[PDB]
Amino acid sequence: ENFAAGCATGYQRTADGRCKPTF
Repeated sequence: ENFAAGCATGYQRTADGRCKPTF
């Protein structure tokens, strides 16, 4: 992990840092 954060306000970084909508 480089940047320990996430993606869009409706998204998140997965185990691979992929921006997936959370639900």
